[PDB]
Amino acid sequence: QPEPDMITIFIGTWNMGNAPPPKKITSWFLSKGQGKTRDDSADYIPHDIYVIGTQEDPLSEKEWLEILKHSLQEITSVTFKTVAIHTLWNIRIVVLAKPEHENRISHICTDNVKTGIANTLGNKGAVGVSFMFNGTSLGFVNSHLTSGSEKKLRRNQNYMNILRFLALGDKKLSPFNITHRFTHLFWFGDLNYRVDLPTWEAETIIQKIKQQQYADLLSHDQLLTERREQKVFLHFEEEEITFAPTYRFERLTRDKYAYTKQKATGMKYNLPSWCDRVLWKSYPLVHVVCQSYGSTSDIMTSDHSPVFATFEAGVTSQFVSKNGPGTVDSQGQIEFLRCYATLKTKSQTKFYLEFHSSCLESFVKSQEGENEEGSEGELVVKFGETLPKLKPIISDPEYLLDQHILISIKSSDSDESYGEGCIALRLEATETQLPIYTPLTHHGELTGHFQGEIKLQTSQ
Ligand SMILES: O=C(Cc1ccc(Cl)cc1)Nc1ncccn1
Repeated sequence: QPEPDMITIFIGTWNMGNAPPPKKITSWFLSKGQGKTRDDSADYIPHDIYVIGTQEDPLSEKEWLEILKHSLQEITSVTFKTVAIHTLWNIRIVVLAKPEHENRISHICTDNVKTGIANTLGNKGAVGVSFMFNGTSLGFVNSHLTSGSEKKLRRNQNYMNILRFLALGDKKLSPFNITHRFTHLFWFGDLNYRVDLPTWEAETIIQKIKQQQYADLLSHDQLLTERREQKVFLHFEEEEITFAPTYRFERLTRDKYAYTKQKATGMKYNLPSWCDRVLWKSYPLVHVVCQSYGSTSDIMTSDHSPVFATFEAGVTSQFVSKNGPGTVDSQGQIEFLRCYATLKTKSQTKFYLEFHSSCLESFVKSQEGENEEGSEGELVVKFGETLPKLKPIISDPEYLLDQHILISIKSSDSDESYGEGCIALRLEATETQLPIYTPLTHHGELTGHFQGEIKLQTSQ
């Protein structure tokens, strides 16, 4: 039975509004309703992995697991295995996988982050799950960010705290946050970004939604505008939104948006908004294709509609050779020519590089680079031809060309990372000098970039 080179992943996000679900929720797992929906011809085909994020979830873990498993069994006639479940307050993540994947899944991690301080600590934050699927690392984050149209900057802060402090994936990757630890990272939830239009336009917005004319609403969506201005979710992707705003509905119908200020809303307006979202970030040149992104029409117990997204994702096998793992394969090497880092820092410490990859026995520290003054004020750290030669555990190009090198540039004075990035070994040629490039981030903010040339030697 051969190992897969692709899997499908279902991502769900639903703010349940503290109400139990209706008896049937299969439309969610089938990607049926509005938006980019799944073909009917696929309905009996199980996804490999289902990741369910809920917010304002009133159910016990046991109660929700029974509903989810019984739902999937009705659709697929498959009894899914529970990979992980983690709950912070009323924010929950469940990962389910086909039984054939049980002995492909390992290194399961869960964590949570509580956002805010005092007043604003006690119900918002994030839960997450990571694991290895054969040779591929997968991370999943369900966040419930700060509410309210006027609090976009609080949401951006919540985002930075979650990606700094959520402790998932390989702890040996110590310079790297969750935005660099995984081959594929999915981040979803009630992100709570709103359509930033005047209150007086509520009925006009509703009109536009009834016409299925979303363009003038999406151009004011705070998440799209904050992402375009590089304020949040830098280097994440989102599929085009082609479904109606998923908040705020009158319960037990979808015919009415309930936007007016009420004591129950703290006298705040809730103009129709795309609160409920799915984004992802995959390592460079790894296959990832969104095959659905939409909302259900028939699940009406909450003031939010459920959102679904599905993906084709590239995966690799757990490779063994005569040599690695447990030794190097002298027929493999990775060389770096004409390399330099450009950093936004006002500091003047010496800097060195760390190279981290599961194709290495352990991470590799470089010598210090040579600082020059850049012509526009920036710091340029020159490595030239001085970077060490990396010795992969396996030389077979079927393995090595699928790998990635994580780079941290660190202060010699403090050993703190000033920037993190990632280089793909999926090159156009071997034994050939080729340009490489990554942006550098720290705490998920842009801090610089790393560029130079690579020369990769494989067994072929
Ligand atoms: O339970 C797991 C991890 C796992 C892996 C795959 C899946 Cl589909 C579900 C769970 N390991 C384990 N095994 C025996 C005793 C204790 N822990």
